[PDB]
Amino acid sequence: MTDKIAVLLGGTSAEREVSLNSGAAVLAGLREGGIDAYPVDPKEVDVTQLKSMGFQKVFIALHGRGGEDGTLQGMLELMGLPYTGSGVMASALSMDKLRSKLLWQGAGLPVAPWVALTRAEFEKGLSDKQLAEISALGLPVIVKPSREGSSVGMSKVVAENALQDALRLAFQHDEEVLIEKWLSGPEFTVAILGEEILPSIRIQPSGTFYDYEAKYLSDETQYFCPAGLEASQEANLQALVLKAWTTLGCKGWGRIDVMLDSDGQFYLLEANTSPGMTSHSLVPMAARQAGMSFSQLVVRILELAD
Ligand SMILES: Nc1ncnc2c1ncn2[C@@H]1O[C@H](COP(=O)(O)OP(=O)(O)O)[C@@H](O)[C@H]1O
Ligand SMILES: C[C@@H](C[P@@](=O)(OP(=O)(O)O)[C@@H](C)N)C(=O)O
Ligand SMILES: [Mg+2]
Ligand SMILES: [Mg+2]
Repeated sequence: MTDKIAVLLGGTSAEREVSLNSGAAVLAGLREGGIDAYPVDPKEVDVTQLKSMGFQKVFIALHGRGGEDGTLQGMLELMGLPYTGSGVMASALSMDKLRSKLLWQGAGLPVAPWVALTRAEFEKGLSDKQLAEISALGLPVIVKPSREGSSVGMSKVVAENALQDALRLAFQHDEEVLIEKWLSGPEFTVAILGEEILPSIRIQPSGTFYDYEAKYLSDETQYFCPAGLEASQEANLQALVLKAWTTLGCKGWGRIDVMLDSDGQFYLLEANTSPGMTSHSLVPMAARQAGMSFSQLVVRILELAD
């Protein structure tokens, strides 16, 4: 009461249905922890009248462009309403897998060899002396849109012969594209809550990459918590994820994706400042393992709102 909280779910991104799913969970979780939370889909109500509706705080359960970029966060800062995750800048920074990679590399963090392409570069026919670039990377490479989540628009390409199509796809999602080198090793994610970092997770998709379907609609993908890593490695991770996190300037809560490569090093893929919270999500998995309940987690996240 007074402390009527708003749970921003839905929205209009490509990740809209996961959001609705993440949002449904945070709702019950919060209400279970005794909070007066309400579902607010920006694809209906105008978020601008948020203040005019008496919400004292906001829990962002939106994913992608519109909710995980600096926009929403910018407005709220001006409305003077506390909200759950990272600030304007770090939400802007994280969404952009391209500027993320440059900043992380600027700070000496291990980021995978890549090539960036804009759509106009693509519409004109890319320089034969540009596949010189993509080729100096390896076979295979992965194509990903710059500002997406949930493995949307991504595609793996073996041989330069399938790239034109990979790129067609990725471009339907963003005008800026990264073409990066295939990491050949196990995959990992690390959740952060306040200044604590949750037991690590190792994912084992039952396919080629951790794809939208592996992520949410497949009961074959496998999860290990913690990671099953020697205590040497399990320390290189945390320290890396933490260096990574502060470099972005992120706060409150979020989750970082990483992978091993053949040379035995950890490579940073991207950071997510508003992680999913569905029955398949990773943040909730890492938290349980750390003895919290779905409501404690979410409640703790709200406690962190600024
Ligand atoms: N360099 C890479 N090599 C191999 N697979 C990768 C690479 N980068 C990402 N992937 C796979 O693609 C999935 C999407 O990765 P990620 O970059 O975090 O994007 P998104 O925001 O869509 O989740 C990852 O979880 C991983 O399974
Ligand atoms: C699987 C993962 C998804 P997500 O948080 O992260 P990715 O960007 O890698 O899909 C996503 C909502 N953007 C989760 O719900 O735990
Ligand atoms: Mg992501
Ligand atoms: Mg990911």
